Amino acid sequence: VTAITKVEREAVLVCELPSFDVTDVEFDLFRARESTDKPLDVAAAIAYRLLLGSGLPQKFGCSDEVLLNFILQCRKKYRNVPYHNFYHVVDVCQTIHTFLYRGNVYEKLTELECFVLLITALVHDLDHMGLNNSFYLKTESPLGILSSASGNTSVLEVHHCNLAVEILSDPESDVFDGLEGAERTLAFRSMIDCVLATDMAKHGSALEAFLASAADQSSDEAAFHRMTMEIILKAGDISNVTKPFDISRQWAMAVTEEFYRQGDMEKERGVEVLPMFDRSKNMELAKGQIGFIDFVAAPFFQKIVDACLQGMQWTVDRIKSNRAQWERVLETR
Ligand SMILES: COc1ccc(C2=NN(C3CCCCCC3)C(=O)[C@@H]3CC=CC[C@H]23)cc1OCCCCOc1ccc(-c2nnn[nH]2)cc1
Ligand SMILES: [Mg+2]
Ligand SMILES: [Zn+2]
Repeated sequence: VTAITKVEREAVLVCELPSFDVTDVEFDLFRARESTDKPLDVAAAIAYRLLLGSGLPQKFGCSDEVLLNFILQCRKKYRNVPYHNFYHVVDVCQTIHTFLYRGNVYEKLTELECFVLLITALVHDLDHMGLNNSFYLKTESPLGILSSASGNTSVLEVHHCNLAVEILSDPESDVFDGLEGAERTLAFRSMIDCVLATDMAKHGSALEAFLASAADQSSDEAAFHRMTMEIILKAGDISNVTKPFDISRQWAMAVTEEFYRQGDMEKERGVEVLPMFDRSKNMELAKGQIGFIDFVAAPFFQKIVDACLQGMQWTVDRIKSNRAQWERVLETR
């Protein structure tokens, strides 16, 4: 991979983010992106500020310049798609920062694990093309064939890990270059385990494992830590419904458009198009959000908060408030 330039770094470093608190649970990334005509630079500056503010990179021998180079190498591998773009991963990083520090989940993890989770957020969807794992398998695309042949159906998640490893193989963008031995190994393994756990086909089993470990006072400590990391990255990845309504709605619009684009390509290839991906089904945004709330997000957040993560109660409260607001949209239609 080609080295990040001085000029690229400077375009991020000029962004001052006046009037934003990147640590706040009501921080608004959409407003941040509308605040200037260089939203990719503002997004990178948000990630840079979150990581320096944690005080963690400093502790692990990662210089300011190596951090910024890493952020920019991640940025170059995100595509111009409606949802799974650079803004999604910065949002996940910011959201995880709030879970760790506003929700006090940092108390369950080492400082290194906190640092790994914040970094992992930025790599977890590298080179996403706006198509899900199912698309690659149904169309027998080359990447799908490779996944089936090699025995792992998490087509995208393995791909994301490959590209993360590539970025980290150059010292100038290796945020773990200050580590060695077991610490270095833990950093890479925990990052990869977390990325692999973001495949939604593994949602129920990842949640059940975490819950069983949290309930067991004799759970293996290293295993509990690892599952806690996995669960936090998953939480960030389905956190759009835990945000103030207008932010939540803007994420819902972006993800719907990305799904519809997949369905349009699936039609053209003559493969199965699920209702959720079909433009001509006209499905209402409100009903889709209520369904995602009721069947995925509300139970996930309630269960993890009740099991262990009491400081994250606000997520459950905001989901409830958003559900009531979508119900008002239906009531008044
Ligand atoms: C802003 O709103 C979203 C944000 C993210 C998503 C995602 N979605 N998903 C999948 C989508 C297909 C199967 C359902 C599981 C979630 C991803 O993999 C994406 C990649 C990784 C993390 C979550 C992302 C979806 C978002 O809205 C989707 C709204 C449409 C309705 O959704 C429902 C979802 C399940 C039910 C259901 N009923 N019974 N059991 N389950 C009913 C309705
Ligand atoms: Mg993903
Ligand atoms: Zn994601």
